[PDB]
Amino acid sequence: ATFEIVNRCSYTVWAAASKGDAALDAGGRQLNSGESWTINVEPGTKGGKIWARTDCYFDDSGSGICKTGDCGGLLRCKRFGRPPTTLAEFSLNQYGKDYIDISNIKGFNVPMDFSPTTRGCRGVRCAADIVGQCPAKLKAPGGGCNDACTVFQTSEYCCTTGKCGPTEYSRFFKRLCPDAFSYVLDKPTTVTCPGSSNYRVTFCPTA
Repeated sequence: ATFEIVNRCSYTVWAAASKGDAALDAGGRQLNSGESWTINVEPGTKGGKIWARTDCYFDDSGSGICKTGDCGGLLRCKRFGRPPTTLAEFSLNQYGKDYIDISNIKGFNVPMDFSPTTRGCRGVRCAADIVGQCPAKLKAPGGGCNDACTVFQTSEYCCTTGKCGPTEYSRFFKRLCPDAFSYVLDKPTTVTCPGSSNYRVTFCPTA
Protein backbone atom coordinates (compact mmCIF):
# COMPACT_ATOMS: atom_id res chain seq x y z
CA ALA A 1 0.00 0.00 0.00
CA THR A 2 1.35 3.45 -0.76
CA PHE A 3 0.86 6.33 1.61
CA GLU A 4 1.79 9.85 0.68
CA ILE A 5 2.38 11.95 3.84
CA VAL A 6 2.08 15.67 3.04
CA ASN A 7 2.89 18.56 5.29
CA ARG A 8 0.55 21.48 4.44
CA CYS A 9 1.41 23.21 7.79
CA SER A 10 3.31 26.49 7.66
CA TYR A 11 5.79 24.89 10.10
CA THR A 12 8.11 21.88 9.65
CA VAL A 13 6.98 18.57 11.07
CA TRP A 14 8.88 15.33 11.50
CA ALA A 15 6.58 12.67 10.12
CA ALA A 16 6.54 9.24 11.77
CA ALA A 17 5.19 5.86 10.69
CA SER A 18 5.22 2.77 12.92
CA LYS A 19 3.32 -0.41 13.84
CA GLY A 20 4.47 -0.19 17.50
CA ASP A 21 7.14 -2.90 17.33
CA ALA A 22 8.67 -1.77 14.01
CA ALA A 23 9.05 1.18 11.66
CA LEU A 24 6.86 1.39 8.58
CA ASP A 25 9.19 2.15 5.67
CA ALA A 26 11.96 4.50 6.96
CA GLY A 27 9.92 5.23 10.12
CA GLY A 28 10.37 8.98 10.08
CA ARG A 29 11.61 12.00 8.19
CA GLN A 30 11.76 15.78 8.35
CA LEU A 31 8.97 17.33 6.24
CA ASN A 32 9.31 21.02 5.59
CA SER A 33 6.18 23.05 4.75
CA GLY A 34 4.79 21.68 1.49
CA GLU A 35 6.95 18.52 1.39
CA SER A 36 5.53 15.08 0.55
CA TRP A 37 6.99 11.74 1.65
CA THR A 38 5.86 8.57 -0.12
CA ILE A 39 6.05 5.33 1.88
CA ASN A 40 5.20 1.71 1.22
CA VAL A 41 3.32 -0.21 3.91
CA GLU A 42 3.31 -4.00 3.69
CA PRO A 43 -0.18 -5.48 2.88
CA GLY A 44 -1.79 -7.09 5.93
CA THR A 45 -0.25 -4.49 8.33
CA LYS A 46 -2.41 -4.40 11.50
CA GLY A 47 -2.32 -1.40 13.84
CA GLY A 48 -0.16 0.95 11.78
CA LYS A 49 -0.07 4.63 12.68
CA ILE A 50 1.19 7.82 11.05
CA TRP A 51 1.65 11.03 13.00
CA ALA A 52 3.44 14.38 12.97
CA ARG A 53 6.07 15.37 15.52
CA THR A 54 6.62 19.10 16.21
CA ASP A 55 9.62 21.18 17.25
CA CYS A 56 12.24 18.45 16.87
CA TYR A 57 16.00 18.43 16.96
CA PHE A 58 18.02 15.56 15.53
CA ASP A 59 21.77 15.14 15.20
CA ASP A 60 23.68 13.46 12.27
CA SER A 61 23.05 9.99 13.87
CA GLY A 62 19.24 10.42 13.84
CA SER A 63 19.09 10.85 17.67
CA GLY A 64 17.25 13.74 19.26
CA ILE A 65 13.93 14.84 20.73
CA CYS A 66 10.51 16.23 19.68
CA LYS A 67 8.22 18.44 21.70
CA THR A 68 5.24 16.25 20.64
CA GLY A 69 5.11 12.67 19.42
CA ASP A 70 8.70 11.68 20.32
CA CYS A 71 9.36 7.96 19.64
CA GLY A 72 12.26 7.24 22.02
CA GLY A 73 14.45 10.10 20.76
CA LEU A 74 14.82 8.66 17.23
CA LEU A 75 14.34 10.34 13.84
CA ARG A 76 13.38 6.94 12.36
CA CYS A 77 10.52 5.72 14.60
CA LYS A 78 10.30 2.06 15.57
CA ARG A 79 7.73 2.57 18.35
CA PHE A 80 4.68 4.80 18.90
CA GLY A 81 5.00 8.45 19.82
CA ARG A 82 4.63 10.22 23.09
CA PRO A 83 1.27 12.06 23.41
CA PRO A 84 -0.08 14.53 22.40
CA THR A 85 -0.30 13.06 18.91
CA THR A 86 -3.14 13.22 16.40
CA LEU A 87 -3.11 9.70 14.87
CA ALA A 88 -3.86 8.35 11.39
CA GLU A 89 -4.58 4.67 12.20
CA PHE A 90 -4.92 1.82 9.77
CA SER A 91 -5.13 -1.96 9.43
CA LEU A 92 -4.73 -3.18 5.84
CA ASN A 93 -6.17 -6.32 4.19
CA GLN A 94 -8.25 -7.41 7.20
CA TYR A 95 -10.69 -9.99 5.85
CA GLY A 96 -10.49 -8.39 2.37
CA LYS A 97 -10.83 -4.74 3.39
CA ASP A 98 -8.68 -1.88 4.73
CA TYR A 99 -9.79 0.04 7.84
CA ILE A 100 -8.77 3.63 8.50
CA ASP A 101 -9.52 6.18 11.14
CA ILE A 102 -8.22 9.26 12.88
CA SER A 103 -7.88 9.10 16.65
CA ASN A 104 -7.61 11.70 19.44
CA ILE A 105 -7.23 8.91 22.06
CA LYS A 106 -3.57 9.99 22.46
CA GLY A 107 -4.46 13.69 22.27
CA PHE A 108 -3.94 16.11 19.44
CA ASN A 109 -0.95 18.03 18.14
CA VAL A 110 -1.52 18.83 14.44
CA PRO A 111 -4.74 18.85 12.35
CA MET A 112 -4.98 16.01 9.82
CA ASP A 113 -6.86 14.65 6.83
CA PHE A 114 -6.53 10.93 6.06
CA SER A 115 -8.04 9.98 2.73
CA PRO A 116 -7.82 7.25 0.11
CA THR A 117 -6.15 8.26 -3.19
CA THR A 118 -7.75 5.26 -4.97
CA ARG A 119 -11.52 4.63 -5.40
CA GLY A 120 -14.17 3.05 -3.15
CA CYS A 121 -14.43 4.87 0.18
CA ARG A 122 -14.11 8.32 1.75
CA GLY A 123 -11.63 10.07 3.95
CA VAL A 124 -11.74 11.39 7.50
CA ARG A 125 -10.52 14.65 8.91
CA CYS A 126 -9.82 16.29 12.24
CA ALA A 127 -8.90 19.87 11.40
CA ALA A 128 -10.42 21.94 14.18
CA ASP A 129 -8.25 24.22 16.37
CA ILE A 130 -8.12 21.70 19.21
CA VAL A 131 -4.84 23.12 20.56
CA GLY A 132 -6.28 26.65 20.80
CA GLN A 133 -9.50 25.37 22.43
CA CYS A 134 -7.76 22.83 24.68
CA PRO A 135 -9.14 22.64 28.29
CA ALA A 136 -6.58 24.08 30.72
CA LYS A 137 -5.92 20.72 32.41
CA LEU A 138 -5.07 18.99 29.12
CA LYS A 139 -2.75 21.63 27.67
CA ALA A 140 0.70 20.18 27.14
CA PRO A 141 3.68 22.52 27.96
CA GLY A 142 5.71 21.36 24.94
CA GLY A 143 2.63 22.14 22.83
CA GLY A 144 -0.53 20.25 21.89
CA CYS A 145 -3.55 18.94 23.79
CA ASN A 146 -3.11 15.76 25.85
CA ASP A 147 -5.83 13.18 26.21
CA ALA A 148 -7.14 12.74 29.77
CA CYS A 149 -5.63 9.23 30.16
CA THR A 150 -2.13 10.68 29.65
CA VAL A 151 -2.83 13.44 32.13
CA PHE A 152 -4.66 11.60 34.89
CA GLN A 153 -3.94 7.88 34.52
CA THR A 154 -7.31 6.68 35.76
CA SER A 155 -9.29 3.57 34.78
CA GLU A 156 -12.12 5.78 33.49
CA TYR A 157 -9.94 7.68 31.04
CA CYS A 158 -7.57 4.85 30.11
CA CYS A 159 -10.36 2.27 29.76
CA THR A 160 -8.68 -0.48 31.73
CA THR A 161 -11.37 -3.22 32.09
CA GLY A 162 -12.94 -2.03 28.81
CA LYS A 163 -15.60 -0.46 31.12
CA CYS A 164 -15.53 3.27 30.59
CA GLY A 165 -17.87 5.89 29.24
CA PRO A 166 -17.49 9.34 27.64
CA THR A 167 -16.14 12.10 29.88
CA GLU A 168 -16.03 15.91 29.94
CA TYR A 169 -12.61 15.53 28.27
CA SER A 170 -13.56 12.99 25.60
CA ARG A 171 -16.64 15.15 24.74
CA PHE A 172 -14.33 18.14 24.11
CA PHE A 173 -12.42 16.17 21.43
CA LYS A 174 -15.67 14.81 20.01
CA ARG A 175 -17.33 18.24 19.83
CA LEU A 176 -14.36 19.68 17.85
CA CYS A 177 -13.72 16.53 15.76
CA PRO A 178 -16.76 14.26 15.49
CA ASP A 179 -15.01 12.08 12.87
CA ALA A 180 -12.11 11.04 15.16
CA PHE A 181 -12.12 8.59 18.12
CA SER A 182 -12.43 10.62 21.34
CA TYR A 183 -12.04 7.77 23.83
CA VAL A 184 -11.36 4.00 23.73
CA LEU A 185 -15.03 2.89 23.52
CA ASP A 186 -16.20 5.72 21.30
CA LYS A 187 -18.76 4.74 18.58
CA PRO A 188 -16.24 3.79 15.79
CA THR A 189 -15.57 6.42 13.11
CA THR A 190 -13.60 3.78 11.16
CA VAL A 191 -13.94 3.86 7.36
CA THR A 192 -13.95 0.57 5.40
CA CYS A 193 -11.94 0.82 2.20
CA PRO A 194 -11.25 -1.73 -0.58
CA GLY A 195 -8.32 -3.96 0.32
CA SER A 196 -4.95 -2.66 -0.92
CA SER A 197 -6.06 0.99 -1.37
CA ASN A 198 -3.52 3.88 -1.45
CA TYR A 199 -3.83 6.85 0.94
CA ARG A 200 -2.74 10.36 1.69
CA VAL A 201 -2.22 11.74 5.19
CA THR A 202 -2.15 15.54 5.04
CA PHE A 203 -1.09 17.60 8.05
CA CYS A 204 -2.91 21.00 8.30
CA PRO A 205 -5.31 20.20 5.42
CA THR A 206 -7.12 23.56 5.63
CA ALA A 207 -3.97 25.70 6.15
